[PDB]
Amino acid sequence: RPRFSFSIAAREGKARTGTIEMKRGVIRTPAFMPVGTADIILGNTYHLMLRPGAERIAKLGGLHSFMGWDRPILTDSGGYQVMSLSTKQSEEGVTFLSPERSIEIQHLLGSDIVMAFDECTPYPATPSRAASSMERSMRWAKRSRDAFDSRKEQAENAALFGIQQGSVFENLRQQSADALAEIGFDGYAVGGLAVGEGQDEMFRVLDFSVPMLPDDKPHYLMGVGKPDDIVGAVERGIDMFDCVLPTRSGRNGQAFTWDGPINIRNARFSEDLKPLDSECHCAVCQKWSRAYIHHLIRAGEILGAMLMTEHNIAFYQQLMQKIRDSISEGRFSQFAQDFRARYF
Amino acid sequence: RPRFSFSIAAREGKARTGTIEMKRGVIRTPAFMPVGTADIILGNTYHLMLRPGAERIAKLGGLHSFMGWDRPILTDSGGYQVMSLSTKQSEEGVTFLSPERSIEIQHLLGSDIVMAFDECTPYPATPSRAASSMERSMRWAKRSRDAFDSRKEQAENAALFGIQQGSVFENLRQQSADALAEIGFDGYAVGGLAVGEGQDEMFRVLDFSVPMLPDDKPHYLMGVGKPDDIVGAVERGIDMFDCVLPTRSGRNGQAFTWDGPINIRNARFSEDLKPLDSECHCAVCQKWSRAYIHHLIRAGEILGAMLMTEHNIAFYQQLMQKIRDSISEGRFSQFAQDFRARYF
Ligand SMILES: Nc1nc2c(CCNCC3CCCCC3)c3[nH]c(NCCc4ccccc4)nc3cc2c(=O)[nH]1
Ligand SMILES: Nc1nc2c(CCNCC3CCCCC3)c3[nH]c(NCCc4ccccc4)nc3cc2c(=O)[nH]1
Ligand SMILES: [Zn+2]
Ligand SMILES: [Zn+2]
Repeated sequence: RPRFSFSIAAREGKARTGTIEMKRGVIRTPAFMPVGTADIILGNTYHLMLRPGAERIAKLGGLHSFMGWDRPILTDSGGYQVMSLSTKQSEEGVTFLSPERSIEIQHLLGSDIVMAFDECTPYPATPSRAASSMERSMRWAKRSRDAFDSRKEQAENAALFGIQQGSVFENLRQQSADALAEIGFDGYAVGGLAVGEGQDEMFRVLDFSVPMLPDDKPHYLMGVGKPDDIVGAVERGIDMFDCVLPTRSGRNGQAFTWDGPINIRNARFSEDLKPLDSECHCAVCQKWSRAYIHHLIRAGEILGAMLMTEHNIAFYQQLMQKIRDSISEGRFSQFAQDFRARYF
Repeated sequence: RPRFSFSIAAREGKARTGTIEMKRGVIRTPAFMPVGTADIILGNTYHLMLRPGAERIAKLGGLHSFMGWDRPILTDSGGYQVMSLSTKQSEEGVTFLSPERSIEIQHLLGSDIVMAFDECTPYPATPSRAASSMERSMRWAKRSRDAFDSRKEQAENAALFGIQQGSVFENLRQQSADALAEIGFDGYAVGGLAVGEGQDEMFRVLDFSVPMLPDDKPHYLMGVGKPDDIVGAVERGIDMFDCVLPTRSGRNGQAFTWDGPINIRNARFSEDLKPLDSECHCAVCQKWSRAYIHHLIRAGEILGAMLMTEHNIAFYQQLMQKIRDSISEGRFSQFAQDFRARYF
């Protein structure tokens, strides 16, 4: 396969479905990208750079070998997580990480899809602040680009995505898209959302923001989201998603179903013999009832949380497959409406 | 198959290997019986009788259906766990559970191998106290027997095991064996060990205690134990084991290997690319290194503990298979010696 190729096989309104081809494999879009601790998984740049360290992961053969995953891997650039989990900023980078070091770390980890090093602007932000932040991220984008291109193994085998900022402002989203397109990336992420703004506002921003990106490249919405977030985002032309929700939910007793999320610890499930979800083809739903998973989690059994997690991961992939088929078949708008009618 | 049949296919010194046949399946001996939350798994009588309650498990179709396990299930009688996790005693039973109620609960859960309701005498115990306790357990054994026989579905489809007490005293172990044999059970457990006495003392007690049980019935050593405990116990004529160690170890960072247990969190494993154990055929060892499992557990990832747990469960079953084959082949005493040389 090539280093990177994106082909759109079908469209419905703003929604698209197709494929990304890379040397380690094909990614069907729209795609959900789960954390690896699916066609592609997410590595944890921030964590790995601290434990065991990027150099050590390299010494150990790279993330593919480390995690026993030979398919594509995406890494974020780390600053999001530094700012929210670690901080002193400068034009150079963040002390607590610069574009160049971020790209180097992602190279050492060996990821296939590399994210430029950006600043996820805080919400809410004034126009001036949003602009200043966005402008810095675009200088950091060019630095990221240059750093990525300077490493031949990286430039020839991986792909680099640019990240749009601009907060909730249309003119800044536009300038950002402009700067990113001028530099040129393999793909474009919509950053700076899922920062506290709420779904209506996120959708409003996506309505004008996603058409500003190159149509012939994938669009990645970072950190999004609930099942209903994803459907609405795909309606607005997003192709790729990542979110910790399915795995965090699963650790905390929450399961996603076609009828909405459920809290399995609640006593109403203690004698419920139906599977987690009635339609779900996942292994968990093939074998065990809500009553047993309830039992395990209430008892503090690690098995219960693992079963919940597997189910949620599978639910998310089933959702994306249903989105892909419906777009392909020209019935995505009906699916969306049917989905929401039942989910809510 | 029949309700219950035990056949010994080969012997080596005191050690035996063979099979238990029951309606839900065959159990190869010597057998390790893991907790189900293998040819047979253990249900958790004490927990289940409290949550969701035995009657409710019955309403839900019995433990086989609840846990999605159609093979034999063993249940303990609950008093061990009441005394150590819950208490007022009487000849009637324990307030915090009597022989009759214990047997009823085990019936409601639908287990295939039912344990009589006994008292695991505390360690250390004086001869007088050990005797008084043992004598009560033997009256409770007869009550258990009668209760089990009174329920036709139980008496025709399940099996009942008697439990020897007597602490560390030979004469009391003998009287206990005598009373149990007089009542008559499908199998005989050696109770009242793994109570703080240490391996040398446990082996010393097994040396005289196991030959006192009927040779033509299975011998179950309750709550035992580490890999080296099991090998020594099989040397002394034990056929069945249960122990929380593999699952608790796995939750706490400890893995069993042919070279002894290891604490995977230790920094020495952070760059160790060997699997958990080099010989282990388990799925975990087929795919992931010590370095990654180290990483997961240090990060608090539930996946790491699940992988450790699966490995330990598999290690234990590999141990039992190696014990069975060597006894069958007449080389168990060499295996034992080779095992200990490397394990320690
Ligand atoms: N460069 C960059 N990253 C962002 C991220 C991280 C995406 N997930 C990375 C992934 C790497 C592996 C470890 C896990 C994270 C975001 N996450 C969110 N929302 C989360 C909101 C949320 C939703 C559910 C639960 C918690 C938080 N907004 C984000 C905006 C940006 C952004 O502008 N730039
Ligand atoms: N009737 C009865 N039960 C006993 C038990 C419970 C066996 N495991 C049940 C199983 C049911 C499902 C939940 C888990 C337990 C014992 N466990 C131990 N040693 C444990 C010593 C130990 C070893 C490693 C870790 C913790 C404790 N000695 C025991 C003696 C007796 C006894 O005389 N009578
Ligand atoms: Zn499922
Ligand atoms: Zn293994």
